[PDB]
Amino acid sequence: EPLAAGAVILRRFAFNAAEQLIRDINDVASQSPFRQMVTPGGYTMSVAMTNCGHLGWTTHRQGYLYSPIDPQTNKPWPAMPQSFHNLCQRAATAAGYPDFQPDACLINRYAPGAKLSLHQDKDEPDLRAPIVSVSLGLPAIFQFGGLKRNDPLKRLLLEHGDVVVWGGESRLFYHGIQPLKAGFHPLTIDCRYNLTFRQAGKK
Ligand SMILES: O=C(O)CCC(=O)C(=O)O
Ligand SMILES: [Mn+2]
Repeated sequence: EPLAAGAVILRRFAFNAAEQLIRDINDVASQSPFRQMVTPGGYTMSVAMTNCGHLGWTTHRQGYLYSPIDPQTNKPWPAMPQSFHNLCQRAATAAGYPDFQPDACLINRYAPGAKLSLHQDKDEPDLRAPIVSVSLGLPAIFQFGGLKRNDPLKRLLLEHGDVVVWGGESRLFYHGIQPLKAGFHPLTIDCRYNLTFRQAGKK
């Protein structure tokens, strides 16, 4: 589906790769654990996060940043799993962005009730690169708007395996996730995971 200029939803695109992706999420988290962070605004996130790849995103009360080192372990974030690399390249190509080279993958874990408030991904220096966003596990309602905070929002259920890509005209569009409804999924048990691939450094 034609989500917006430069944006698409590839439904169930990652469904066959999901089992492998979740195993790799568990491997990454065994090294750099999921943690709920606090924003510079003083807001404690309900979504727990970790990262893999060259750069990882983290935040605390004094600011946020993309760094090659996990501040909790003082060790590099785990390397990008091959399954992650392969799926991201396939999805980016299917979405019309074949030259996307991510150097960062943020892994979000949503327990029941967790949400991610409406925001823009504007922390990356090079906005020419798209965002590739993978849904795994329990279903969630994704909000996708426009360039301005008050632009009308589309509300779309994202299910296990769905992939959403945005860029170009829609690169800075506002988006978010509504509180996750509780339930059971065989592969993730009681949660929704998301993989957010980005080019966060200079290229
Ligand atoms: O979980 C999602 O589908 C969205 C994640 C997201 O927007 C982000 O991490 O910036
Ligand atoms: Mn985002």
